[PDB]
Amino acid sequence: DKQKAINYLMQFAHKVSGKYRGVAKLEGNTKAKVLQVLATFAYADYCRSAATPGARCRDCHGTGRAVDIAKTELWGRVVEKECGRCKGVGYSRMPASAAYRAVTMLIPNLTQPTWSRTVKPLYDALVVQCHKEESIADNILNAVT
Ligand SMILES: [Br-]
Ligand SMILES: [Cl-]
Ligand SMILES: [Zn+2]
Repeated sequence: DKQKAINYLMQFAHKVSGKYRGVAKLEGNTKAKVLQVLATFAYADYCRSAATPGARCRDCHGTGRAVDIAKTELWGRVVEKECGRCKGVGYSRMPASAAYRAVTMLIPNLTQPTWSRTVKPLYDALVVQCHKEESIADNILNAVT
């Protein structure tokens, strides 16, 4: 069930919600609903971009990152750098306005520039979180062992 995936993304949203002031201070019920909406639109945004030619950078597949070979070897652990191809952008940011409208149903006083600064970053963190997940699983499935 994809609800399981959206809910898992929602659990993550709740964990990092403290970093975003637009959500960190909401009443419990409202916060839960807002995170549910962000998780639901972010996931749909991820899915669409992955199945749509050109919607994701073809080098990083949405993460906007690449492995720094030298540093990974130096530090004995995976060290990442920006993906040059998309300059770290990874996916289109246009789908976010639909999510903004949905969130305004819950926080009616929220303006777009305020959402942009205090809530949207959480939305984007959830979208890239999905790309990163896919990438890690990819690395795992195709590891020359
Ligand atoms: Br998920
Ligand atoms: Cl937006
Ligand atoms: Zn890229």
